[PDB]
Amino acid sequence: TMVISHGTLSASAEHAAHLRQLLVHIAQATRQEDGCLLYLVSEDLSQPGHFLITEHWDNLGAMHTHLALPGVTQAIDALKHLNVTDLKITAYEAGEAINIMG
Amino acid sequence: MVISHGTLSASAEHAAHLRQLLVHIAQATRQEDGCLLYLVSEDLSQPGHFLITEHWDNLGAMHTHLALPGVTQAIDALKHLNVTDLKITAYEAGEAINIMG
Repeated sequence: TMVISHGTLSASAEHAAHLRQLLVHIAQATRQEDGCLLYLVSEDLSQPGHFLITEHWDNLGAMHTHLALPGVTQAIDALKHLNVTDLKITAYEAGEAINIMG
Repeated sequence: MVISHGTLSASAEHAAHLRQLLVHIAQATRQEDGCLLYLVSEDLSQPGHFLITEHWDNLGAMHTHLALPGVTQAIDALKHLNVTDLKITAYEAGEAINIMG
């Protein structure tokens, strides 16, 4: 069963540029991983400096493998240094795709 | 709940109008019955590419939204901003799995 992850986090004006760079780097690496079907990092049009992490994993096991990687630990550590303290990620098992448009 | 994941993009000529449209639709949609979340965002890895992230309490509430005249109008608006790549996929979501934070 495919799994969808939704994450949000924000940075102060002072650290936003650094966070964007970090997020783009994390996305480039993660997309290469086993079971990673989608990994997008984006910025809220309604709130500058507020970001979203959107992920689709083939299964829970693949996601767990990702979460345990040293690169993930390193990324979390980097956030501490950017005083990014509000990262929250929640995942959900997904049913079959419902094609709404396109 | 039902999660919707939508993607679309625009040329630089039209992107400012697309951003304003997206913000407008999000502000409106958040007030609708059963709308738990409605975020519009821009891909950091790909300027001009947008994501529409929606969480609906139930499938019927999402259907009601999709049927609104305002939605039909927004879709027509996209056409005239030369957006040709709109894709929306929804999924019924299971129970929350806390990952971190």
